[PDB]
Amino acid sequence: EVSQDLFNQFNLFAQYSAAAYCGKNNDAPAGTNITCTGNACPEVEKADATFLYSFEDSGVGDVTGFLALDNTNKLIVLSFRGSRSCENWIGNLNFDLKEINDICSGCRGHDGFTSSWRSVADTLRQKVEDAVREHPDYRVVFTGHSLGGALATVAGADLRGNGYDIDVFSYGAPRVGNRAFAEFLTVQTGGTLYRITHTNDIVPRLPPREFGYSHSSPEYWIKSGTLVPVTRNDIVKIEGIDATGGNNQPNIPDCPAHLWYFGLIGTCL
Ligand SMILES: *[C@@H]1O[C@H](CO)[C@@H](O)[C@H](O)[C@H]1NC(C)=O
Repeated sequence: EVSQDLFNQFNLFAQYSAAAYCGKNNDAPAGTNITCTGNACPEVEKADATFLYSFEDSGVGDVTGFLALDNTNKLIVLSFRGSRSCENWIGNLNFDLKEINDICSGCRGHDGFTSSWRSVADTLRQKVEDAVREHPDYRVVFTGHSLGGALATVAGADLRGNGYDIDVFSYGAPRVGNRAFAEFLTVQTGGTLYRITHTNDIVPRLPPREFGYSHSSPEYWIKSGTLVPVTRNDIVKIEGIDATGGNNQPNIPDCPAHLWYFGLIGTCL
C-alpha cells in the first residue's frame, strides 16, 4: 500500500511519461498546451501545463521528449520518451558498462543510456536551470517510461546537487548500471527516485544481473493486472538492492505488462 498523495503523484507522472510518446509532443511550439491523442494523459491535460521545450532525435543519442511548466501543480517536468520495444533494444544499444566516475566514484552505467544523456545534458541542464530561476517554488521532476525512465534516472543522478531538488519517477525502466551505481541511486541526496514496476514486465528484468547490472532500492511494484485500474492497495514497496519480492522474480516475464502503468503507456500516436 501507498498513501493517496503518493498514488496521485505516481499516476500523474505515468501520464507525463505517456505524453512523451505522442509525436505532436516532440515537435510542439514553446508555450502551447500539452495534450495527448485520446485518453493518454487526462491528468496532464486538465492542468495548466505548457511546453518549455519539445525535442525529437536530439543529440547524437537521438533523445526525444519534452520539458513542461505546470502552474497547477507547481512543477517543472522533464519527460523522456522510451521505446515500444520489449527486447530488441538489448540488441540495438550498447549494454557494456561505461565508467561514470563524474556521477559517482566506482559507478558504471549502460553505455547507450549514459552516452545519450551526455549528448543532450548541457542543453537540458540549462533549460531546467532557467525554469528553476523563474519558478524557484516549483518542484523539478524527471520522468519516463522504459528507456525514457532510464534516461530520467541517469539525468537526475547527474544533475542533482546544484541547488534544487530533482525527483525521478520511472515506469518499467531497465537497470541502468552496476552495484555501485545502484547503491548511489539508493542514497543520493538532493531528491528522490521512485522506481515503479508492473507485475512481470520483462523490461525491469534487463539487462540481466549477469551482465553486471543491479537495481536501486526501493521498488514500487504494481501487482494489479494488465488493463486493471490501479488502487493504492495494489502498490507494494519492496526494499533492498536487487530485492526479489516484486518484479525481480524467477517466473515467466511478459511484454504486454510493460504497456500498462496506471493506464496505456507507449501507445500514444
Ligand atoms: C490552453 O489552455 C488554457 C487552459 O488551461 C486555455 O485558457 C487556453 O485558451 C488554451 N490555449 C489554446 C491555444 O487553446
